[PDB]
Amino acid sequence: TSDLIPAPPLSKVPLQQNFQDNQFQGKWYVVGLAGNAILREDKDPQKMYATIYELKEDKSYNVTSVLFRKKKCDYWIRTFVPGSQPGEFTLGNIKSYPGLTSYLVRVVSTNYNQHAMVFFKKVSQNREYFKITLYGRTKELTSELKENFIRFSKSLGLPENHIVFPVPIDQCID
Ligand SMILES: COC(=O)[C@H](COC=O)NC(=O)c1cccc(O)c1O
Ligand SMILES: [Pu+4]
Repeated sequence: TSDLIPAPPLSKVPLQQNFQDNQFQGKWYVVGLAGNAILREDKDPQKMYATIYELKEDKSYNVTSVLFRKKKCDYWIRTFVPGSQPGEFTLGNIKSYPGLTSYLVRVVSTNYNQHAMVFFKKVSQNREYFKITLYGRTKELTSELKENFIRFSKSLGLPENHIVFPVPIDQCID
């Protein structure tokens, strides 16, 4: 049993015009995170983590997320393969994730050198999940950018308790 806010139609999710794959590379901090399986937890608030994008020769990204958990740095590695238009991706080797039948990434907006918003949708054990990340090249972003992220998240049907701003840390992600 679970109950989820439905994924929005893709028509409600903009795509960054003229996406530049080379400029999107490098480290991004997760300054904001929202989704139908994301919940604000005041007892142990979510810690900031980072995601590093590297273009391979074949123009897919190697994507590495690094998180501080149980006193250690944990690394999650995957491959984003260019999809139907620039700024969209599917997940490489999807078969090695049990139960995962669908995975889509769309870069919603970015100026490359400070901030981005990225939309993700997956189907896992037949359940449809989605999330939006607010990425920063630094660990803080302006109020304006955070409010825009909240506005965008709500437009996709998410209430405030499904929107979190992970707390900056120094372990692992420096
Ligand atoms: C069982 O709960 C989950 O499935 C987790 C929740 O935490 C996400 O960081 N993932 C997602 O909700 C999710 C959604 C879209 C794309 C992804 O890669 C995700 O991990
Ligand atoms: Pu995931």
